[PDB]
Amino acid sequence: QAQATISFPKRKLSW
DNA sequence: GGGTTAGGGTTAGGGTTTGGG
Repeated sequence: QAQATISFPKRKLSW
């Protein structure tokens, strides 16, 4: 639950 | 525009992972 984010790989994220 | 992932797009919710705000 505390790790639901993650921030999927190169996908719009942190250009 | 901008923020975890962070930009765009219009739209306020959506959308690669995604909800607002």
